[PDB]
Amino acid sequence: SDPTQFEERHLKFLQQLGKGNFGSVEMCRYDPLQDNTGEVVAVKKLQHSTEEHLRDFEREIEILKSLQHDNIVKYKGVCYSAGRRNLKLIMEYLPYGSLRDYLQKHKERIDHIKLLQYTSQICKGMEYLGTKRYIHRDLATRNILVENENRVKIGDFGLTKVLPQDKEYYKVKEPGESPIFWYAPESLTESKFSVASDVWSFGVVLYELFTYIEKSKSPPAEFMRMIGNDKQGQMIVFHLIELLKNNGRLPRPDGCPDEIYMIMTECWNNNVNQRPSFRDLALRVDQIRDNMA
Ligand SMILES: Fc1cc(-c2cccc3ncc(-c4cnn(C5CCNCC5)c4)nc23)cc(F)c1CN1CCOCC1
Repeated sequence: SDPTQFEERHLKFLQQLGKGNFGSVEMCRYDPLQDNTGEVVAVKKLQHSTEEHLRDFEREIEILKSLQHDNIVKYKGVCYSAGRRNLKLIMEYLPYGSLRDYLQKHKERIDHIKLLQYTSQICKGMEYLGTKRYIHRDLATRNILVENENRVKIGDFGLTKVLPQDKEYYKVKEPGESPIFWYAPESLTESKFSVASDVWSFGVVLYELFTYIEKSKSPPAEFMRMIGNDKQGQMIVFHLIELLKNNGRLPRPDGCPDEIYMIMTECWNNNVNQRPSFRDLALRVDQIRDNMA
């Protein structure tokens, strides 16, 4: 009767899709007729469903349910367990998988024009997210999905935070998961996240795309090279902070057009106020696409 309420006993496990950030995503068929004709869906669940994790996950579900945009993965519904009230998030299944894996596999057939189409789409998803005063915090190609050859979507919201009514940043007091090699300097030093730190991370995504996910050129590999591979644990963060303060940055990807490299470097401004807006990034990227087309 209500198609957003899924009964977990009808979800048949097909394959695991990924594991991380204290969660897992599976491919399942929702098959109440038990004849293998039901709809294939993506299901996100918790590995460790403590009360603290369940509270955070229900906010994540509300965030995703509130978003309706061509470049954001579609919410379909939820599962509730009897008693302890474990939760599963049901989403559309996007069959080409993560943009990270897709580009790693098809780098030979994906030209700059196509990379800029994806870039534009990522910018548009993020601009829309910003209109709801949500801060993604975890923008990376591993969290972006490919629906088909012409459309990508932002595909996970596990670190996403809602800005306070009175402030333009959110401070995380006791972080767990921290993708530090995608983090703005002020996020490393003060745990402060904003639309502007999302723009910094978007610059790292653009780097990822134009390196075609070459492992030796990944942001972790390059930053560890620049600070020294001898640095370990909390010393990595200390030295990364000092590097960024001195305008140490990821290099230009081999063969990257100047106009795109310039955008990357503008996103990586130490001065938070000088970073471009997602509205202006989408305009600029679409102008470049037009110039190339
Ligand atoms: F960020 C993610 C998002 C998803 C995800 C979210 C929502 C819908 C999805 N639809 C399809 C696929 C997907 C992924 N790979 N494939 C391939 C399967 C074999 N055929 C080729 C395509 C399909 N992944 C989907 C899965 C993940 F895993 C991560 C990454 N993290 C996982 C842990 O939680 C945090 C995010």
